[PDB]
Amino acid sequence: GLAVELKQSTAQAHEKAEHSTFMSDLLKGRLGVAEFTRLQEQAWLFYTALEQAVDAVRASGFAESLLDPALNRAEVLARDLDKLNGSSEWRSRITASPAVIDYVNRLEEIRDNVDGPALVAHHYVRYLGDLSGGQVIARMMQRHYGVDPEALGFYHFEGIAKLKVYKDEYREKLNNLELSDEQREHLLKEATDAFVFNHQVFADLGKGL
Amino acid sequence: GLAVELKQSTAQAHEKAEHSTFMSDLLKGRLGVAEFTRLQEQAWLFYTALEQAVDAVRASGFAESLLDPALNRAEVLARDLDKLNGSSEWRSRITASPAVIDYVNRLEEIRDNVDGPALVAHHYVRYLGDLSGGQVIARMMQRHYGVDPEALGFYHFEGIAKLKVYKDEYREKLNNLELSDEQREHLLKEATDAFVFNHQVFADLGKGL
Repeated sequence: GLAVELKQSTAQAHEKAEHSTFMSDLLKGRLGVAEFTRLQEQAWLFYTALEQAVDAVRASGFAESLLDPALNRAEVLARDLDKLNGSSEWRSRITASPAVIDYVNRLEEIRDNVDGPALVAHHYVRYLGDLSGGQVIARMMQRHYGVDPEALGFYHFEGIAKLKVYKDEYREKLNNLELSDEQREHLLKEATDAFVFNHQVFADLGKGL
Repeated sequence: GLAVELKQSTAQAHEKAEHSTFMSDLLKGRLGVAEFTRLQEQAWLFYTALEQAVDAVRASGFAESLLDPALNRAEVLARDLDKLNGSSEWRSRITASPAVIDYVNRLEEIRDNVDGPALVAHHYVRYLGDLSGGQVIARMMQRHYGVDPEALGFYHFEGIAKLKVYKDEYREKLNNLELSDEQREHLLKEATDAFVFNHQVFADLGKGL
C-alpha cells in the first residue's frame, strides 16, 4: 500500500518540518498575526505553483480522481490575504524567500515535465497535511492571535462534507494508483524532498524573529 | 462564569506580576518618588497604546458597555507627570523599556487587527487592577514618600462614584459578553500574557531599564 509506504518513507523529514522552531513558536502563541500572514503569503506563492503543476498533470490524464479541483487553495488563500492585510495590494509587496524560490522552481519543473509521480508526492504533502492538521492550525490562529474565522478560508474545504471520509478515500486513491517501480520510487523520493522544502520555508520565516 | 474563570486562569501569572521585587520594594517604602515617577512614565507609554486599542475596539461595536471612556488614564497621567517632573520635559525625554516595547507592540497589534477579545483581556488587567491595587499604591506613595495627591490623579477615577459597585458591574458585564469558544479561549490567553507583560515592565524598572 502506497499510503502506508509514503507515511513511513517520509517520517524523518515530516517530523523535522512539523517541529521547526517557526511552526513550534507559532502554534504555542509566541509569535503574532503578522507571522501567520507572512506564512500565508509564502504559501500563496507555492500553492500558485503547485496548482499549475496539478492542472498540467490532471490535463495529461494522470491520477485524475486524486487531483480533485475542490482542493485548490490559491484563490481561497488570496481572499484570506486580502482580509489579513486589509487591502488587495499585498500582491505587489510579497516576494519568495530563498526556500520558496527553490520550492517553486521544483514545482515549475514538475509542471513543465508533466511529471505525474512527482506531482502526486507534492499533492500528498500539501493537501493531505491541510486536510489532516488544518483545523488544528486554524483553531490555534483564533486562540492565540484572534484571527477572524473568515480569514481562515484556507483551512476550510467547501463541498467536502466530511473530512474523515475524504482523507480515507484519498489514501485509497493513493493505494489504487497504477505505478511502475520506477514511478513509485520517484514519487517516494520526491515526497521527502517536499517535506524538506516546507521545513526550509519555515526556517526562512523564523529567521531573525 | 467568565469573571471567575478569568481570575482562575490568570492566577499564576497574576501572582508573579504582583510579587515583583520592584513593586514590593516601592509599596513597602524602600524606594522613592523617583522610582514611582519612572513607573508612571512607562505607564503613560502603555496607556497611550492601550487607549488607542480601546478606542478602535469600542468604535467597532464590541464590548461597548465595558469600554467606559471614564476609565481613560493617559491625559490624567500626563498631568501627574508634569507635576512629578516639574515641566513637560519628560515628553521628549522618556523612552520605552524593552519590556514596554513588547507590551506596546502587542497593544498596537490588537488595535490594528481590531481584536476585541484580546482588548478586553488587556482592559481587565489594567483597569480592574487600577480600581483595586492602584488604590493601595496611591495611599502608599503619599504615606511613604510624601507624594502630593495632586500628582496621583491617575488613581482617582473622576467619572466613578462608587468603586465597589463599579467593579461588581464590570465583572457582570464580563459574564454577559457574547463570545465564541475560540474568542473566549483567546481572551483567557491574552489575559495571562497581559499579566506577564506587566511583570516584565516591573522587572525592567527594578533593573533601572
